[PDB]
Amino acid sequence: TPQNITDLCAEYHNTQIHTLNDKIFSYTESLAGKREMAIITFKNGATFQVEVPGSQHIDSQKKAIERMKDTLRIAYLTEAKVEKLCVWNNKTPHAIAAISMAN
Amino acid sequence: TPQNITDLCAEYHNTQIHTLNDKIFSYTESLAGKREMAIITFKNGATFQVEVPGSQHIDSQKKAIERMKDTLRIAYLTEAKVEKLCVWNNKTPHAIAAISMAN
Amino acid sequence: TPQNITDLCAEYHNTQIHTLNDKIFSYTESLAGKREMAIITFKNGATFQVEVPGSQHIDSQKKAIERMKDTLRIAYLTEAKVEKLCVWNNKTPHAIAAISMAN
Amino acid sequence: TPQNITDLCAEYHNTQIHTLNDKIFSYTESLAGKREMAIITFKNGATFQVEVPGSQHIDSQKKAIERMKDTLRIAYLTEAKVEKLCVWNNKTPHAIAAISMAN
Amino acid sequence: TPQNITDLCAEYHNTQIHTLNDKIFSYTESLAGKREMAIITFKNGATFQVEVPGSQHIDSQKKAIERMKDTLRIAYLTEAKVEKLCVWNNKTPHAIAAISMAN
Ligand SMILES: O=[N+]([O-])c1cccc(O[C@H]2O[C@H](CO)[C@H](O)[C@H](O)[C@H]2O)c1
Ligand SMILES: O=[N+]([O-])c1cccc(O[C@H]2O[C@H](CO)[C@H](O)[C@H](O)[C@H]2O)c1
Ligand SMILES: O=[N+]([O-])c1cccc(O[C@H]2O[C@H](CO)[C@H](O)[C@H](O)[C@H]2O)c1
Ligand SMILES: O=[N+]([O-])c1cccc(O[C@H]2O[C@H](CO)[C@H](O)[C@H](O)[C@H]2O)c1
Ligand SMILES: O=[N+]([O-])c1cccc(O[C@H]2O[C@H](CO)[C@H](O)[C@H](O)[C@H]2O)c1
Repeated sequence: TPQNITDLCAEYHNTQIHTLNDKIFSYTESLAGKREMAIITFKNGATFQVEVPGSQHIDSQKKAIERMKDTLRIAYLTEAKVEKLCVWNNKTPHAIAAISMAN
Repeated sequence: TPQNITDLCAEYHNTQIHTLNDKIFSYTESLAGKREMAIITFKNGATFQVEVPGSQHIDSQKKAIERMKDTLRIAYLTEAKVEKLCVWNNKTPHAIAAISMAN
Repeated sequence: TPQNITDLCAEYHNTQIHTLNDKIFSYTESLAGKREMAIITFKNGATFQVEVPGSQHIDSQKKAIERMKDTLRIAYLTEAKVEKLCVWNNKTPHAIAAISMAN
Repeated sequence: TPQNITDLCAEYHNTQIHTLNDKIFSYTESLAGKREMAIITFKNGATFQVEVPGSQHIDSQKKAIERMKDTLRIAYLTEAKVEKLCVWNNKTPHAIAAISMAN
Repeated sequence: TPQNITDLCAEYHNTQIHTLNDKIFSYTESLAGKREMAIITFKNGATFQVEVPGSQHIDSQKKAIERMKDTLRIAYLTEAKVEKLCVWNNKTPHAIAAISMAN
């Protein structure tokens, strides 16, 4: 069992860590058909999404997806600092796998 | 996969972006039958709605619809400035498809 | 589609708007069997309830009932000003159908 | 239908109102098997629980129990003043049936 | 029925109370498959996790597992002081069984 985001990220193919250590610059969410997703960006231009739930996701993940979005929304609204993000490299924008926050 | 609300909005017919850059002025929610919805207005400005889950909606959208109303509620409470709204303009008041927030 | 709580309220029988323009004075919720409800009051003594889900309700109203209780709790805890309440006046306390909040 | 926690509490057997008029001193939560409950205490030493969801709860009560825990947690965090608690006295600690917050 | 986290913890094998009396230093959440979990740290380097729901858990725990993660997130954001953590000490990182907050 990983003890941190970096180690966890490393257990998957085409994932990479992005160290941001900054609050989220912008938060966007959509209910539009086939575009029920969330996108976040940081003042430096970095952009990430929380993918539309799909077949690429297993059942156990669906609830975690909803949670990530609750997390991103609140982190944004509170300006919580985002330390790191684990993301899949094979999606544009890069899809969020995990997030770490620290003061 | 779009990287911002504008591009996302451009992916649908009958849509448009409303640039607000202002916090929500009022929030109204109804549990009344066939009128389960949320309605927001902007100071001296427009009124927007999150449509009642109708036949027009695909199953994937339901949760996103619930999420959008929660988002509108908290942005209102917290007085978070809304950047832009992507709405369907073949509906009245215009119906919210997506929302971006940035300071 | 109604653009405000007043117009929405008038779309049903046995309803009426109560203008409060004030914060919720007290918030009460119960988990007791057959009394899973919330009751709020205002400084002026006005008392309102969020009815226990029942046969008078249609399925699409179930989630809305839960959302309204979430709304009242946070509104209460943040002392959000409640503008108006559309209620059904054929129940005691008057049963909330909708709520509007404005600064 | 009752109009306050006191009247609501009286509709059931083995219950009693505790008048606290104080913020919560401690909040405890457990995910341990057969002990998925929550415990709160007030500076005067009073201790109350939200029972593990069980056979003694009708279905309609299930969501309400979860709601009650959310309430206590946010009430704790906001130092919200708890006016009264309606509890079942045939349990130790006494089990929360309802809660009223004011002043 | 236990009246505090310590007595509760003592009801199980392989558990222990960690007394922190401190805010959570970092919060990490993952939606990655088979790694849908949360991990927190304290400035003293202490690491804990909320386990991925697994075979070791009974159904009654799934709900408490989600709420626990909800709890860890709001506490971190509010910088609320965590009093104690009841954990199973036969896992690395130590798995959270319960949490208490006071002061
Ligand atoms: O979202 N889509 O994929 C999609 C595809 C095709 C049409 C379409 O518009 C229709 O449905 C939306 C909600 O989806 C709104 O209610 C519109 O006002 C309605 O006319 C939407
Ligand atoms: O919401 N509707 O579509 C609708 C249609 C017809 C009647 C109606 O009122 C009835 O149900 C509501 C709860 O819905 C309240 O319990 C009222 O006190 C009850 O009289 C509501
Ligand atoms: O809620 N009710 O409708 C209801 C009806 C009859 C008895 C009753 O009490 C029983 O169940 C509650 C939870 O409901 C607590 O566990 C009590 O300690 C137990 O005695 C509750
Ligand atoms: O919670 N219980 O009732 C219970 C009963 C018996 C054993 C037990 O511990 C086992 O499961 C938990 C999750 O429950 C943790 O994963 C422990 O590390 C694992 O060994 C837990
Ligand atoms: O999460 N996993 O356990 C897991 C296992 C194997 C592949 C895998 O990646 C695939 O699915 C994820 C969503 O999970 C993303 O959509 C990736 O971009 C896609 O390639 C993910």
